Amino acid sequence: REFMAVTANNSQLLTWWHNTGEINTQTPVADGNVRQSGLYSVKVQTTPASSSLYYDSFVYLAIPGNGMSDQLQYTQGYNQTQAWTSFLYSHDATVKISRNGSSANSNVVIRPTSLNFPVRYDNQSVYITVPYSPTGYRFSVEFDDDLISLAPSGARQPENALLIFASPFENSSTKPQPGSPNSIAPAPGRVLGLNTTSASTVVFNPGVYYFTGHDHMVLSSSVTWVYFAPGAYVKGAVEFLSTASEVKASGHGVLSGEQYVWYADPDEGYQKASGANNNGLRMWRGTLGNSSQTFVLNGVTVSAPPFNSMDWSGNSLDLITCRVDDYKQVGAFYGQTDGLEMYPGTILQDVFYHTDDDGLKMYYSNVTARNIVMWKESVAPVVEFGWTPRNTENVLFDNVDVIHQAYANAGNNPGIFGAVNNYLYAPDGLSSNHSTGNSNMTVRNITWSNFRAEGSSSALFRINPIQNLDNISIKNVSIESFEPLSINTTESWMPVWYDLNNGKQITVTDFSIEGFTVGNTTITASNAASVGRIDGVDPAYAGSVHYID
Ligand SMILES: OC[C@H]1O[C@H](O[C@H]2[C@H](O)[C@@H](O)[C@@H](OC[C@H]3O[C@@H](O)[C@H](O)[C@@H](O)[C@@H]3O)O[C@@H]2CO)[C@H](O)[C@@H](O)[C@@H]1O
Ligand SMILES: *[C@@H]1O[C@H](CO)[C@@H](O)[C@H](O)[C@H]1NC(C)=O
Ligand SMILES: *[C@@H]1O[C@H](CO)[C@@H](O)[C@H](O)[C@H]1NC(C)=O
Ligand SMILES: *[C@@H]1O[C@H](CO)[C@@H](O)[C@H](O)[C@H]1NC(C)=O
Ligand SMILES: *[C@@H]1O[C@H](CO)[C@@H](O)[C@H](O)[C@H]1NC(C)=O
Ligand SMILES: *[C@@H]1O[C@H](CO)[C@@H](O)[C@H](O)[C@H]1NC(C)=O
Ligand SMILES: *[C@@H]1O[C@H](CO)[C@@H](O)[C@H](O)[C@H]1NC(C)=O
Ligand SMILES: *[C@@H]1O[C@H](CO)[C@@H](O)[C@H](O)[C@H]1NC(C)=O
Ligand SMILES: *[C@@H]1O[C@H](CO)[C@@H](O)[C@H](O)[C@H]1NC(C)=O
Ligand SMILES: *[C@@H]1O[C@H](CO)[C@@H](O)[C@H](O)[C@H]1NC(C)=O
Ligand SMILES: *[C@@H]1O[C@H](CO)[C@@H](O)[C@H](O)[C@H]1NC(C)=O
Ligand SMILES: *[C@@H]1O[C@H](CO)[C@@H](O)[C@H](O)[C@H]1NC(C)=O
Ligand SMILES: *[C@@H]1O[C@H](CO)[C@@H](O)[C@H](O)[C@H]1NC(C)=O
Repeated sequence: REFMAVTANNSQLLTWWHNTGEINTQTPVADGNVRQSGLYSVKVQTTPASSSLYYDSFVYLAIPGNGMSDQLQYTQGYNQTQAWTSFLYSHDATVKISRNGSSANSNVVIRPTSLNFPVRYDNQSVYITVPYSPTGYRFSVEFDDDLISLAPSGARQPENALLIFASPFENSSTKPQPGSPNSIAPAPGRVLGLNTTSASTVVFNPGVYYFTGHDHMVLSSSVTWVYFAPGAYVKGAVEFLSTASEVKASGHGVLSGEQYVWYADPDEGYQKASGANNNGLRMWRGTLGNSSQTFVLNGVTVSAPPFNSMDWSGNSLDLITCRVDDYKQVGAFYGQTDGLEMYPGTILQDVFYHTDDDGLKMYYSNVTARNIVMWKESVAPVVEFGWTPRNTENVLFDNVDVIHQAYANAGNNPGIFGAVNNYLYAPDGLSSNHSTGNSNMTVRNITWSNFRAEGSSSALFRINPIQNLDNISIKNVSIESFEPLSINTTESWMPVWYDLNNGKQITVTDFSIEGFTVGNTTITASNAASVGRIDGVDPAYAGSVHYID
C-alpha cells in the first residue's frame, strides 16, 4: 500500500502526526492544515538501536511573516526558518534525522554543545542518542552545510533550523484523566463558545483547531485548565477570565499565533494596533481579582507570537505568580516577541526561548529560573531589568545557554545582562540622559550563574542603574567569541545615574564577576577592560565592580 506515517504510543515513547500537513514556505496554510517541514524528516526509536521500527515524529515549520508577505517588514529581514518536533519519552531514544535523497552528507553540531549526545552518520541520515532525563531536553541540530552568515554580525547560524523537544510523560497534574469532571472537548476546526462555557477544563485532543486571525481563545471565568494534548495543534491565543486560585495551561500540543498580524489589537478587530499602544495580542493573558492566583504553564509549545508572549491584567501584579516547566517558544520572527513575565515567587525551568526582544525579564522579586536554552535574535538583552526603576530582590537565574545571537548595532540594546533606559523618556531604550532614575529603589541580591553564550556574542553587560544596585553576582559566564568591534554591541558599560527629582546619585554596591571567560581566555581584573571588553564602567562605580579571581 502507499506509504503512511507510523507513530508510537506506548509507555516508553509517544510521537504524533497530522494528516493535514502542508508543505508551504511562502503563504498561509489552510485553516485546518499544519505547516510541515519539507526539508527535515524525523523518526524516533527507543533504544537499543536495532532493525526494529522507527516511529515518525511530525516536524512543524514556522516562517517569518507566517506566510503574510506584507508582514515581513515587521521582522528582522533575514531568510531563516525554524522547524521543530516534539515527542514524549521515558527511556533513552535514538532520533533519526533525514534530509532528501539529494542532500549531501554533512556533519551536525548540537546546541547546547554541553549535551554531548552520541551522534552517528549512516545511510544519508543522522542518528542522535538522546538519554532520558525527567526534565527532558530542548536542542538545536545544525547542519554544517546549512550554515549562513548573518550580516552585519557575521554570526554563523542554520538557515533552516531544526529543534528537538524531548519531554517526559504527562502526570495526572498536567493531563486530564479519562472523562474528567465538568470538562469540554471541542471538535477539530473552528472553536466557538469557550468564552461562555460553564466547563472547568477545556481539552484539545489530537487534531487541528483554529480561531481565526480575528478572534482568540477567551476562556470563561469558570475555566481553570486548558489542555493541549500531544498531537493537538491550536491556532489562537489564550486569555483566562478566571480569577481563581489557579489557572493552568498544560500538555505538549502547540498553541500558534500564526493567523494574527503583528501587533494584532483584540479591541480593534485584530488589526495592527495604532500608535504602538501596547495592546498587541498576548499568547498568554489572565486577569486578577482581589485574591492570589498561580499560573501553571507546563509542556506547551507556543509558536509565532504576534506580540509579547505574556502579560496579566491587574492593579497589583504581586497577586500573581508563575510555575513554568518544559515550555517552548518557537518561530518568533516578529519584533517585541518577549519571553514570559516571571511574577513574584515564580519558578521557571527547562524552557526554550526563540525571541526577538526582552528575553528573561527580571522585573519581580523571589524569582528562580533555571535550565534555559535561548536563541536570541537581533533586539534587546538576554536578561532585562531596565525600562522602569523597581524594588526587586532575591533572584536566581542559573544554567542559561544562549545558543545564538544576531545583533546589528548599539540601537538594538544588545547584551547578555542589560538594563535599558527609562521607557517614559526613552521609549526605544537608548539615551544619553541618565538623570531619570529613582534613588529610593533598589535591586538587591541577584545571582546570574552558569550562563553560556555560544558562537559570537554581544557585551557581557550594558546596565543603566535606573535605581540602586546592591549585591549582584555573576558566577560562571562563558562567551565563545565576540561580535565585531565595529558594530558597537560588545563593549560592556554602566554609566553613572541620577535621581529624576532630587539629583541624588544612584549607587552600585558589590557587583561581582567570577568565572568569566572569553573563548579560551580567563578574564580577570587585569584583562577585563581589554579582552573582556568591559571598558564602560563609570569611574564612580569602578570601585564597586569586583573581579573574584
Ligand atoms: O519599545 C519598543 C522597543 O524599542 C527598542 O527596539 C528598537 C530596536 O532596538 C532598534 O534596533 C529598532 O529596531 C527596528 C526593528 O524593531 C523590531 O522590533 C521590528 O520587528 C523590526 O521590523 C524593526 O526593523 O527600533 C526598535 C524600536 O522600534 C528596544 O530595544 C525594545 O526592547 C523595545 O521593545
Ligand atoms: C495515545 O493513546 C491514547 C490512548 O488511546 C490516546 O488517548 C492518545 O490520544 C494517543 N496519542 C496519540 C498522539 O497517538
Ligand atoms: C534537499 O535538501 C537540501 C538540503 O540538504 C536543500 O538545499 C534542497 O533544496 C532540498 N531539495 C529540494 C529542492 O527539495
Ligand atoms: C539567506 O541569507 C544568507 C545571508 O544571511 C545568504 O548567504 C543565503 O544565500 C540566503 N539564502 C537564500 C535562499 O537567499
Ligand atoms: C464570545 O466570543 C465571540 C467570538 O467567538 C464573540 O463574538 C462574543 O461576543 C463573545 N461573547 C461574550 C458574552 O463576550
Ligand atoms: C475579595 O472580594 C470578594 C468578592 O467581592 C469579597 O467577598 C472578599 O471579602 C474580598 N476580600 C478582601 C480581602 O477584601
Ligand atoms: C519575597 O520574599 C520575602 C521572604 O523571603 C518576602 O518578605 C517579600 O515580601 C517577597 N517579595 C514579594 C514582593 O513577594
Ligand atoms: C538572596 O537570594 C537567594 C537566592 O538567590 C536566597 O536564597 C536568599 O535567601 C536571599 N537573601 C539574601 C539577601 O541572602
Ligand atoms: C556606541 O553606541 C553608544 C550609544 O549610541 C554611543 O554613545 C557610543 O559613542 C558608540 N561608540 C562608538 C563610537 O562606536
Ligand atoms: C533628562 O530627561 C529628563 C526627563 O525628560 C528631563 O527633565 C531633563 O531635563 C533631562 N536632562 C538632560 C540630561 O538633558
Ligand atoms: C562555576 O563552575 C565551576 C566549574 O568549573 C563549579 O565548580 C562551580 O560550582 C560553579 N559555580 C556555581 C555558583 O555554580
Ligand atoms: C526619592 O525620595 C525623595 C524624598 O526622600 C523624593 O524627593 C524623590 O522625589 C524620590 N525620588 C523620585 C521618585 O524621584
Ligand atoms: C584560543 O583561541 C584562539 C582564537 O580562537 C586561537 O587562535 C588559539 O589557538 C586558542 N588557543 C588555545 C589554547 O586553544
